[PDB]
This record gives sequence, structure tokens and C-alpha cells, in this order.
Amino acid sequence: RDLDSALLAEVKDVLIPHERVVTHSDRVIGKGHFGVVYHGEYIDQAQNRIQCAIKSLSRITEMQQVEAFLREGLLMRGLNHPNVLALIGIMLPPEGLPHVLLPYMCHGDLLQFIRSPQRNPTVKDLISFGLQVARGMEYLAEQKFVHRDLAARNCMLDESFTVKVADFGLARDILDREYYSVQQHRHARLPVKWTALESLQTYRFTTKSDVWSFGVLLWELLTRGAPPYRHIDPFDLTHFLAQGRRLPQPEYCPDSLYQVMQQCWEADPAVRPTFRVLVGEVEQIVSALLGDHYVQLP
Ligand SMILES: Nc1ncnc2c1ncn2[C@@H]1O[C@H](COP(=O)(O)OP(=O)(O)NP(=O)(O)O)[C@@H](O)[C@H]1O
Ligand SMILES: [Mg+2]
Repeated sequence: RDLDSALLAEVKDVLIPHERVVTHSDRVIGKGHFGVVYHGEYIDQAQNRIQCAIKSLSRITEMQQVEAFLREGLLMRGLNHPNVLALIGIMLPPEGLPHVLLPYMCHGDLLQFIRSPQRNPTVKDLISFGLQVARGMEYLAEQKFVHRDLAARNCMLDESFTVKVADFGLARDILDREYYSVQQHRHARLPVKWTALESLQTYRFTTKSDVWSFGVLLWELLTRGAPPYRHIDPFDLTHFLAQGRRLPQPEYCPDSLYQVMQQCWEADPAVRPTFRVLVGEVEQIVSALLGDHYVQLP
């Protein structure tokens, strides 16, 4: 189960040798759809030791998929934006699965931030976070990356509460259909309810299906973390959306933003706006707000 020397050379700029990395397998941060995240440490190029997070991927086993992942890793390694979480690199233990090294984000994820009873976010605070997500997504789209798993939980917060979009480059067209399937009814996975109607049908994802996901993300923000479509069996979800029903306008969501959400969820992907346009629209909404309300927990 070893890589071709040629591959190893091709993807050298993203591989970190296992002997430059410690995974604290007893310091588990949490487990998700696509692997387990641990505290860890690696040695940089200056020979300094850096604390980080390390995610061992559970769904990448076949060698063709491992190779595909590393080549995609090499692309991601070159991504650089304030609102996008850096990929430090990838590590292959001699026998075992690909590990992704990520900057440790000390303030956790947006979903937990907004759900914290110890905080009192305003509407304007919440839309401002949304704008930061839009900016990260605009950059990813420009770089020809489709997230496939965009949601408030995958927007991380650093020491200065800068939002970093994370966990792109993991889910794939077709291969990961299990996480997007509705045939398990109330055993279906979280991503179903963030996924564009057409992608529920085909397991093919585009930037326009990410735009749909972003609409649901905005709805999360302005409900401070309500579960989308709480009372709908996922089995009925495609039918609900095909009738043209959508998430309802949150109590303190301005009409201008609800309109953007509605654009994001147009049934025709071509009609949905680009992230570039969303950035502009959301920026305009922020600047044109009148007054400000606290927002309650759901
Ligand atoms: N770079 C990071 N720094 C700190 N915590 C992180 C980092 N990446 C992930 N986590 C946390 O690790 C836990 C597991 O992450 P993950 O496996 O991505 O699950 P998820 O975000 O809940 N779902 P998903 O990403 O859709 O599969 C979550 O509490 C994350 O917030
Ligand atoms: Mg995640």
C-alpha cells in the first residue's frame, strides 16, 4: 500500500513526512462526516515545532482515491485568503490513512459561537459573519473549488474572530452519496438539509449548489443555529422543495437579506447569484442597516 515514487515527487510540495508530525491520538477534538480531528504538532521548515489540528480521513481508502486526494491537496496547498482555512499539508503514516494538517482555530466554529448562551449577538454582528463567509467562498469559487459541505459548523474562528471557511476538498461528486442520501429518512446525515435540490438528485455539486448551501448558512446565522427543516422527514424534503417551499424568514432577518436567501434557493442554478455578486449585495445590506436588534436563541 505504498505510493509510486513518481507521485510522491509530483505532490512533494504538500506531503509532510510522518516523522515530522505528532498526532495526540488521546486528545480528540471531535469526529465528523469525513474523519476524526485531533490535537497535534509538526516541525516547520525553520525546525520550530507548531501546534495544529490533524484530521485523519476515514473515507479515502482505495489507492486511486488516495492519489486523487493528494493531487487535489496539492491544489489546495496554494490557496491563500483571509477567510479560507489554510492547508498546512498532508501526512501518510506508513500503514494507514491520509491525515490533513490544519491551523488550530482557538475559537471553534460559527455554529457554536452563535449558540453560546454567554453571548448576545446582534443582527448586524450575524450578517457581518455571513459577509466573511461569502468572501471566503468567492475566493474558492474563483479558484475552481466546490465546497460540497458548506454549513455554519465548517466556518472556523481564529484568535481575532476572523471566519475561516474549512472542510472543502473532502466530499466528492458521487463517491460520498451516503452523506447526501434521503433514503435513510430520519437516519439521513446533516448535509442533506444544506444541499441544493439538483445535487440531492445527482450527487453532482457546483459553485451554484454551494450558493444554495450559503443561503441555508445565512438562515442558520439569523436564527442563531436553528436546525433547518426541523419537522420535515428528509424523505419528504425533495418534494417540499419541488413544491417551492423554503425555509421561513427568521424573526429579525431584514427583508433585503431574506430576498438574498431566496435567490440562493432558486430551483434553477443558473438564476442563483455568484458569490461575487453575493459579496456585493451583503456588503450593501450591512451598510444600509437601520437600528440593530439582539437575536434570541431558538
Ligand atoms: N482546525 C481546527 N481547529 C480546531 N478545531 C477544529 C478544527 N477543524 C475541526 N475542528 C473541530 O473538530 C471537530 C470535528 O470536526 P469535523 O470532523 O470537521 O466535524 P463537523 O465540523 O462537526 N462536521 P463536518 O465537517 O461536516 O464533517 C469539530 O468540533 C470541529 O469544530
Ligand atoms: Mg467540519
